[PDB]
Amino acid sequence: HMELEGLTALVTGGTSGIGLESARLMAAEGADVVITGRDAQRGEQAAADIGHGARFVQADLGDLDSVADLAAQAPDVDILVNNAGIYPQASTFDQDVAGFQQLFDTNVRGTYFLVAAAAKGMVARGHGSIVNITTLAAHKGFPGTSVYGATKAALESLTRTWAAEFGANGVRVNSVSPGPTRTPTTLEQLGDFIDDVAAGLPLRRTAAPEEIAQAVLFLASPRASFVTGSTLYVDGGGYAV
Amino acid sequence: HMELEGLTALVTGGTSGIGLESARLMAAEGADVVITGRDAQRGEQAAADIGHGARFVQADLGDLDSVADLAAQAPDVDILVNNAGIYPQASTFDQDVAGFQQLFDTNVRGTYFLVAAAAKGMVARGHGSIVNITTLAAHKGFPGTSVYGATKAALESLTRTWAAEFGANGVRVNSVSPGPTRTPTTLEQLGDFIDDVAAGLPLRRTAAPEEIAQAVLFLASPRASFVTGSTLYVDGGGYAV
Amino acid sequence: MELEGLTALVTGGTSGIGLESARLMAAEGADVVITGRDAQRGEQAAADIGHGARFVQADLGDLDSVADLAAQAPDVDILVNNAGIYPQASTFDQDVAGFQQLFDTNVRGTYFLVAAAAKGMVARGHGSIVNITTLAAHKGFPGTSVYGATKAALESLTRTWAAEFGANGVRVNSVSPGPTRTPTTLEQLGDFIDDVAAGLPLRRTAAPEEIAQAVLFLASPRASFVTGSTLYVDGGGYAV
Amino acid sequence: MELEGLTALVTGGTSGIGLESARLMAAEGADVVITGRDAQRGEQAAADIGHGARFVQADLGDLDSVADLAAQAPDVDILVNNAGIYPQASTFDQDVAGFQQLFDTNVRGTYFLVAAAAKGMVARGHGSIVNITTLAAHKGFPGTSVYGATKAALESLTRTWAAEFGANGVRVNSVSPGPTRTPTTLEQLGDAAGLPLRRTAAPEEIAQAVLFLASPRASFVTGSTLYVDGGGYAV
Ligand SMILES: NC(=O)c1ccc[n+]([C@@H]2O[C@H](COP(=O)([O-])OP(=O)(O)OC[C@H]3O[C@@H](n4cnc5c(N)ncnc54)[C@H](OP(=O)(O)O)[C@@H]3O)[C@@H](O)[C@H]2O)c1
Ligand SMILES: NC(=O)c1ccc[n+]([C@@H]2O[C@H](COP(=O)([O-])OP(=O)(O)OC[C@H]3O[C@@H](n4cnc5c(N)ncnc54)[C@H](OP(=O)(O)O)[C@@H]3O)[C@@H](O)[C@H]2O)c1
Ligand SMILES: NC(=O)c1ccc[n+]([C@@H]2O[C@H](COP(=O)([O-])OP(=O)(O)OC[C@H]3O[C@@H](n4cnc5c(N)ncnc54)[C@H](OP(=O)(O)O)[C@@H]3O)[C@@H](O)[C@H]2O)c1
Ligand SMILES: NC(=O)c1ccc[n+]([C@@H]2O[C@H](COP(=O)([O-])OP(=O)(O)OC[C@H]3O[C@@H](n4cnc5c(N)ncnc54)[C@H](OP(=O)(O)O)[C@@H]3O)[C@@H](O)[C@H]2O)c1
Repeated sequence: HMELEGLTALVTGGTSGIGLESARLMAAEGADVVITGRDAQRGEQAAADIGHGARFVQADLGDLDSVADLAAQAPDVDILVNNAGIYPQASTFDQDVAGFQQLFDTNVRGTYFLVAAAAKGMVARGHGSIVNITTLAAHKGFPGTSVYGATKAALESLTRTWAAEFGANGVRVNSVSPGPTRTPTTLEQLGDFIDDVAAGLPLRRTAAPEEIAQAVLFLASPRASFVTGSTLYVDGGGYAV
Repeated sequence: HMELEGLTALVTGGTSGIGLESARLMAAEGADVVITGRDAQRGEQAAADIGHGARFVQADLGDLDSVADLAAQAPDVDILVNNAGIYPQASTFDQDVAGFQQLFDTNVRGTYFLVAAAAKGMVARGHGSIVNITTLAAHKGFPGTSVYGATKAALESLTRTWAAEFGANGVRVNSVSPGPTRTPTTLEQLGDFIDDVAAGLPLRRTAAPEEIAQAVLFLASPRASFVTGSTLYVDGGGYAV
Repeated sequence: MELEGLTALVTGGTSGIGLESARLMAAEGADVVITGRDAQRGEQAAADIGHGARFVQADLGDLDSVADLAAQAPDVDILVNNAGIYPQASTFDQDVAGFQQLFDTNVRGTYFLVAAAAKGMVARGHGSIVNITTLAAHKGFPGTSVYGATKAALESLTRTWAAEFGANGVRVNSVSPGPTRTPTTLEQLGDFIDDVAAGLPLRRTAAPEEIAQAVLFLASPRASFVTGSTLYVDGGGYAV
Repeated sequence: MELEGLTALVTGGTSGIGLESARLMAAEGADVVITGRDAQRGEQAAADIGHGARFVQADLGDLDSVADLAAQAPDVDILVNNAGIYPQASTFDQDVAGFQQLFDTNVRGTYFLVAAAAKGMVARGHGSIVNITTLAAHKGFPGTSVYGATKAALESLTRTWAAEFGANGVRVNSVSPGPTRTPTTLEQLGDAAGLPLRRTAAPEEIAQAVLFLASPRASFVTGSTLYVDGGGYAV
């Protein structure tokens, strides 16, 4: 239980759901974990549940000054899990401009400029692993998810460009594309949606967040030392059908 | 013999390059063609050279008020070609915030809300065809194209979602993903870049803009009556290698 | 007449998607050769098409027949690899003999016909090769395991051939169709294509003429910069 | 401890990627059965692996040998379809006999081994199948036409099998490796530079991907391709 000993791991949106479980797995493997989120009360609680010296830093990925402060507060990261993200739904005809801009500001812009800062240090040191959390709706057309799927699709392309830009200096970049997963947000907002998506999956069920974190752990760890530029689908068969 | 006789088409960025050749092919096929651009002088010259009653409407895809006024001036369209776009290059470490936001405003946001307006009439009438121009860098990792490829990969996802949302009402949606093409902008800005990309293509050459336009015409026309939600790669084999 | 002066060979050109592809190309001025196993159906198909289209009898599952076909039509500019069978069975039900027949017909016959015909294209410096695949080679449909695999092998062959022949100007592409109303899909698989169509954004099956239009495009000079790619003609099947 | 109580069958487990995959699983508590044609290397590989691992001789090109193999291990929880060959020749140079052997070995033998082993997995309601493919099945590399076609067929089978068996809890996935320093590859290549990582892989690096997909860690991963190729597919 020491495969990540000596590595610092930053997990955006790591105070709930898939981010919480990914930070838990990496702390248990000996990494020094930093998690971020907006709600300070819930972030400090999440860092205690995780234990192993995990610490919380408040940051809003939608504000670029906050992103730059986060990068300043963790200038030595070996594992970056870009997990923070929102996914409100609306048909194209119902979608508003302000919601469009917040989705791109949060899901794309904040992750882009955090990577620009953190990867520079990884490239200097000659080692690092970056994992971007995407979505099945970025690979198939589900009505109501045009904007959300478009943000994660841009992340899929960034995974490829970044892997080619940083690979010469030993830095790996990959995506984890999850299917419908039971998290507090999906339970509150999209309770029937995830169940409807699940009826069309081969495994015919939704995922526990731990099952998604297991794929994040693999790609972050040195077990995936030859894995870069790729997408790891964790969707119970959704992309296959 | 004019297969598009009776239809109205709107080509964004149709005053030079791939867009101008797509408009010329459609106007020759008997469609009533509207072309848009930012510079009014070169717009009127383009409309004049195209002939066949083609008209110009000035619009800036980056300004949403301008996009709204464009939708008003061309309300009922049967063919929409989303071709307008920009592609400046920079490494992820050199990329600036202003340039990031302009690339997404022009390539993604403007097309999104033009479609939201144009597709409403296509759905009500029960027929229509939308063609989105993407890029090879959205499917393979090219250093220096992180943002640009990310904007076009968002558009690839929108093609899938939109085809699922508008399909029941007869509206088709597809992408054309071009390889390196000789245009006014690539010959003045990316002269050595396109030949470098051409060297690793199975066809070992760059394309004329008309060669890209033939794919756009096919997808816009009743010949492609069963084609929707897909990408047509016109790239000399780049995606295959 | 876009295809004037060009010779086109269509395997399985006596019925269904192949028949309509040959009809389109003949109407474009091409000298079309259609092939099939049944001599009566072939002669009737050539008359139905017109335009000097001629029939040549061959069995793609027999390599001697394949070699005999390439000898009767040595100089082809357009080759449409359309002949194929698609019987359905779950993996637990699938028999050995049907497995071998599916690969013999759908893969081996096309491979060595391409090896023969593409030699002349490469030496002449031009040509277009269109391989007919299937949606089941891209998504998992129960009961189509062997069929999808043969067409997936064909998809990969498109990429390898595009790279090997592209230096000499020869293009290679795949057409991946959705459920199409041919006499075979109506006799057998009658309700399967309906179930598939209900899950497509267009919510319908295709007429064979609609698949043929994609074959015509990739085969013609209009697609001069298109090689190594898959053109999906499936009502949105791949996107959902 | 993670694979304790499970039985894993690795075809081509006496060398290269297969040997390292079977090694990782045995060291995780699985009862490992490896298979190959050569009996002397097979018994050595079984002793090399240790942990009670055993060797069963079989030729994937002979369906009677494949049937005998399945009957000697009817209770497999993990199946790694790793045996394969990859000779090269341009399309114009490819011979009929070599074409048929490539499909007989890489596709037919795997297909009917799966048809037997998946029955027990479906009955029990759990199991994991891992098919080893190749980058050449997704990109066009001159000289790999037949080899890549056989692996592309496996890629499609992964999806169909995921749909057919997933209705009863059985997962099926592909592992697509890049260039790897196995004994066959070192002899065939003699004297990679286009990959983002700019190096070839050690066999153990491919085996780690096999292990993850085979283990309960990947409990929600099915029908997918895991690319372990130094960035080849992305470029
Ligand atoms: N079904 C699924 O759950 C599913 C499926 C596919 C993909 N995904 C992807 O998986 C990722 C995580 O999913 P999830 O269900 O675990 O989400 P979640 O439970 O709602 O948690 C999201 C995390 O992101 C943080 N966050 C949200 N907006 C932020 C902002 N503007 N700045 C900084 N942090 C912000 C939240 O912290 P605060 O509450 O303090 O703001 C929270 O810690 C997302 O990117 C999602 O797109 C999820
Ligand atoms: N090698 C290639 O050329 C290549 C390869 C792959 C993909 N593509 C894609 O193909 C499309 C066209 O490429 P191209 O080379 O033909 O471009 P181009 O020659 O430079 O022409 C661009 C057109 O878009 C218009 N435009 C630019 N910015 C605009 C804005 N903010 N608002 C409204 N109109 C705007 C321009 O009008 P004004 O001149 O008046 O500003 C012009 O008519 C682009 O979307 C590009 O991403 C090109
Ligand atoms: N729904 C669909 O129809 C659909 C969907 C996706 C893909 N496809 C693919 O599209 C292609 C054509 O489909 P289709 O429905 O139009 O087929 P079809 O109507 O049943 O006709 C098949 C053609 O192939 C010939 N053929 C069959 N076996 C042959 C052999 N061993 N050697 C030589 N010729 C042979 C037949 O002629 P003879 O009978 O006289 O031998 C016939 O001309 C097939 O490759 C199929 O896999 C079809
Ligand atoms: N660079 C790479 O090495 C590379 C790259 C991409 C994909 N792959 C894939 O990875 C897999 C393993 O690669 P590898 O380099 O480790 O191969 P390898 O070292 O040559 O070992 C192949 C194994 O398959 C067995 N085998 C061969 N033919 C057989 C047959 N007819 N029946 C039964 N067993 C048979 C061999 O046993 P015997 O010696 O006793 O016959 C041996 O154990 C292959 O499927 C290959 O396609 C490899």
